[PDB]
Amino acid sequence: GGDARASEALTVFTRLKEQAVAQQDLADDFSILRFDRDQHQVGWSSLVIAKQISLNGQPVIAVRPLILPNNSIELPKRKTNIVNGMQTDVIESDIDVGTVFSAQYFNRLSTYVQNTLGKPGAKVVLAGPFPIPADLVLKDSELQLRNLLIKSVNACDDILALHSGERPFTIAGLKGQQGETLAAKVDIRTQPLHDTVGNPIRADIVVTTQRVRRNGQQENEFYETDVKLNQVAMFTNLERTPQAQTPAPWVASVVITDVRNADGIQANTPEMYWFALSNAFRSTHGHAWARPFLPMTGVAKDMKDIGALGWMSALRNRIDTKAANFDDAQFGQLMLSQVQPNPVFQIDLNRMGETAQMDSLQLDAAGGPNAQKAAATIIRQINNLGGGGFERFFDHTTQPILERTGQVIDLGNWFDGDEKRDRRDLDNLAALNAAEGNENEFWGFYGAQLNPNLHPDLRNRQSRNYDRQYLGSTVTYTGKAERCTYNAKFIEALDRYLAEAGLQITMD
Amino acid sequence: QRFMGNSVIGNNMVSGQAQVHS
Amino acid sequence: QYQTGPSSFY
Amino acid sequence: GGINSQFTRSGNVQ
Amino acid sequence: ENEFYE
Repeated sequence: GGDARASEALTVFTRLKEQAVAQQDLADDFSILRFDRDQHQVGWSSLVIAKQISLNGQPVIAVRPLILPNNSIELPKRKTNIVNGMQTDVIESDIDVGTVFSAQYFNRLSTYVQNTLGKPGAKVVLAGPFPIPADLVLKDSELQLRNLLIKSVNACDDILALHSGERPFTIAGLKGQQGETLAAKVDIRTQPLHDTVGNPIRADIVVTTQRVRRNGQQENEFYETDVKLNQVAMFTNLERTPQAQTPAPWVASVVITDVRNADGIQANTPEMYWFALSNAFRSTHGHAWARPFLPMTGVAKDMKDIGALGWMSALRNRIDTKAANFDDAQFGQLMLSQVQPNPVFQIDLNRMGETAQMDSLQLDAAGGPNAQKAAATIIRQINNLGGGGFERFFDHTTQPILERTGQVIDLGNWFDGDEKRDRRDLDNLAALNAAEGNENEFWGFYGAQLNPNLHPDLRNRQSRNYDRQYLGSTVTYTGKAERCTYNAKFIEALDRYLAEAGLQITMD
Repeated sequence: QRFMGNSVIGNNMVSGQAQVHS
Repeated sequence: QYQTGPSSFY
Repeated sequence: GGINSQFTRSGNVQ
Repeated sequence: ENEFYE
């Protein structure tokens, strides 16, 4: 009766911290502690990185817990009952990392930290949990652990500085007064992006913001000084409106997966999040959201084929791409005749990701007991970013900011033949391609996602069965995420407010 | 009861076009 | 439902 | 560039 | 109390 994935991790982290301090990379001002599950009676053991300062004589402690799930032990499952006619049955669900980190868990962690550090009445502030995925060998993953430790220290410094109170980041200071301009570059990708711990993330459209400083006969050709600010990963999905059979049958919804800053920038502040998120709306400058749909020349993975859209069209068969006659001449005609011109913007909020502190805030703003406070905080932050007077473009009193669609998305990875990929590659188009002519199977798959009648546990069961049926037997789930839809007017108001606030971005 | 589609996705759609200096 | 978690803002 | 010097969070990266 | 622990 013992746990062996905590002591080894603690030893590795202590050695890494010693090495980093030796190389003059960090400062010996933080502590690393172990949260054993055996002597605290908690679901999962965790590692906490605590850094403390003093504010007006009151000690303040910032903590960044790291959950350590283990595959050698099984947590008890959750039972639910549903009724069908005269018979009742029991469904056995599964428990994720997110449900483990509850209020009681954080309370016990804070009490333990306060007792350990010698300060019983010290204030404790969270900095954002980040679980360490299982099936990861700690012996040969030193680089990821080092980067994660550095990022955790940076996050603790960020939250401490935010609590202390510093100058907000504003776009008025981005002028540079040196005759430079900001340019935004769009990009279409096919290989998934990677997290700080190697977790793949699906990313088809990437929007970045750079600084263009070409003044004159500039020297240092082919050399750039970290001219990059933001990066947003987006991918498009198709949704079908319930109309019986001039409006196009399908409507395109764009999902935002990851928002992050440049690698060089070591600071993360709330006003940077909105500035980075404002780049999402710029993807509609030249219908760039439709670029991944066009066929590529030479290869055909047959997973993202757009010809499947003809399965439910007036003609039963599928439209055949990869043909000599087919080109961009009638690809536009197809998109005009079967896709709505305007897209929809959605975000996949995750309470355990790197940007947990904003995903939780947006989830609270979407709906709950803390609905007014979150909206007021968001409005205050947006006012702080770029001067003020946001009331002229938006009115949070009588206008929702974020809306919850009641959809839960699993987070996992499946090992393709070549390399590990992301579980979110399976979408409506992928399912339509998988089920060639069987309309009933596609309708069942679509209902397994957003059926309001079905219990969420049953929908999750059907979604887990479909993934095994289509993708393969190598699927490995890692977490949970929730999908939300932004207000249509909010995005436009934010974009117009930033544009009027002296921000000028040029591109193709 | 059988699913038929999303009757609420069509309410939120961007009407304007991205504003860039170009 | 609408389960919530700790928030540093409030 | 100047952003890092304006905030100066402890812990060098890259 | 002590949920998720046996």
